[PDB]
Amino acid sequence: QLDPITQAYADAISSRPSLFAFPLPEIRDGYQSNVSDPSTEFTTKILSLPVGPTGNVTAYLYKPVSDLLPVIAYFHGGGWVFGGPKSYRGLITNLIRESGAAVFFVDYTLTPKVAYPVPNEQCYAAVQWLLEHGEKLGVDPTNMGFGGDSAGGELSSSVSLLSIKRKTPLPKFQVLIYPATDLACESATFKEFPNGPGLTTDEIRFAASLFTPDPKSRLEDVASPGRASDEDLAKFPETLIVVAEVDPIRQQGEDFGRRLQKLGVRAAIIRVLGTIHGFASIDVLSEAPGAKATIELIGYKFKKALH
Amino acid sequence: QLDPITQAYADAISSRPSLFAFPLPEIRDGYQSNVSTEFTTKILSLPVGPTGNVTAYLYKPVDLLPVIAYFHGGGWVFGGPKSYRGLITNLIRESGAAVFFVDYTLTPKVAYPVPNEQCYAAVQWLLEHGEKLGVDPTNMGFGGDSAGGELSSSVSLLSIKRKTPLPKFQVLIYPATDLACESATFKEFPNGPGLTTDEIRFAASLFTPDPKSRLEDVASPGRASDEDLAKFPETLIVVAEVDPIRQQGEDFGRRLQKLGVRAAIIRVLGTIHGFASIDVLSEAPGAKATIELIGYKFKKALH
Repeated sequence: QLDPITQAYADAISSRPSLFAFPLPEIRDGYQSNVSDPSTEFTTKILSLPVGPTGNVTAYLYKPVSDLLPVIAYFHGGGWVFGGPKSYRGLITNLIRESGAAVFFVDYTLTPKVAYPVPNEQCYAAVQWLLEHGEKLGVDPTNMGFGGDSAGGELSSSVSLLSIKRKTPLPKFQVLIYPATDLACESATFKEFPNGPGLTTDEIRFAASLFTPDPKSRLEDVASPGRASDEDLAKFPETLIVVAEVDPIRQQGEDFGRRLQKLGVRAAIIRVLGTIHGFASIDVLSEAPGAKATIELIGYKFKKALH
Repeated sequence: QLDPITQAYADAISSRPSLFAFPLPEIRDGYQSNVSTEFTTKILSLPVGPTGNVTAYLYKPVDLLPVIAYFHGGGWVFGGPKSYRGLITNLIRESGAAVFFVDYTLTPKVAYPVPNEQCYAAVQWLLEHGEKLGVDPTNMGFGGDSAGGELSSSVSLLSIKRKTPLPKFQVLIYPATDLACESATFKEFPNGPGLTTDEIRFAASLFTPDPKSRLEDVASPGRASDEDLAKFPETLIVVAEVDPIRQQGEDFGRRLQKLGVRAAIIRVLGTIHGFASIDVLSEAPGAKATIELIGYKFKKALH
């Protein structure tokens, strides 16, 4: 059922207590290994953007070393509670290495210091900012990708939906990695994998309660882009969806994808067998065969779609 | 459930009669239409195998090239360099490797185990003579789709039984791994577009008329021993979702993982059997993405 590398990880993390319980650590971001090895190199610009509902969004612009670079706007996962530039260093260096693109990593504010729709709007505003200021930073905003995993997938598709509603430019290409696309309903696989390793169904309900304390929010399309209208969804950018087989959240990605296919959006949907939620960002899992191959595909696919 | 491009193709050939019926055409290979410049072509007559001859095509793209031994599909009844021109062009472009395309004899002109042994002997020849052809036999991949997947894993299994060099990397695309048993997806997609259970039975009766032949591990490497399978080279298995034989490639993958060989298994949703070589389908998003992945994975694995 699970590949060795993945099964070994799943064992050492039943040892673990749910990190998603009260109280929450003041620190929500950190290096997984601090290996501390490269050998893909990129420059970093730290950005304080005077935008978004809180007045400020922190972003990191990463550019690979050596006319305007393509740029991937990346929205990280971690249940809206955790994650950031440090814990996502592996995935970002992977994307950069394989895609040759710049990465615009939005370090949005974490729950519960804010709640829906503030992180969504922060992400959306960062992207607007990027559209306007990107060229003078050496990236080409007319050549943009969207990428996000889990919560970041929700944010990715949310930002896409908000762009459609506001008639601001969409990205050329979007990748959703086991996205949360419907916070309102429990799909078939919530049942199928109540504890099924790597992501518990109680860790899901909990993050939803911090992100969307008003359950009525979850029915809104900006919150749950899976519940968007046919008419809006039909305008989504070409989208690649990648899901883990053993994942409470698997059905959302697949449903969302089928929905796009039905509406005539170019949408590729790929399920990776023998792997668990988090395979794209957790360092250990990312070296398993299926994970490693699809991480490469994601990066390669940005490279081809973004020019 | 199927993406628009795939569904449109399915509607189109919904009327068209199955090729897997008598009379079989005299000509079993042909261009999907219509007529390289990205690679050279060398036709090889190999004085090997049970028939005395195995035809192979060495394709080289623009020090020693890596080389992919490719075993084409077509239910053992059809196929060759012409019908597979698209996939091969893709593989060469995406991978940067030479492709060593084994044009094994089709059925029922021959039958099991002759194609298997032809493919096996072709690889032994390549191992000996590759460097002289400008490729590196120590930097070798296997790929095959469907029947070609059966053939690929069969050559892998024979290499293990006979102690001859395995490849660095292997790609099986909706492979046939178990000719003896009917899987869950046989029932789930008995008629489902792209490949029917009727067609599977047809090809099986020509390739392996004796049911007992289907139980041999060389015919069905999915039934090999745990001891042998555990020595398989790192494998990537890609399957289509709506396909009677989907179940075979996944079961084979799980067994590889269970036995500790590096095995990646990927299911592509909304697409059918044949998406990797059928020119129309190749442009659908899922299909396009996985053909690229396959070519890319050969690039990464072969140096």
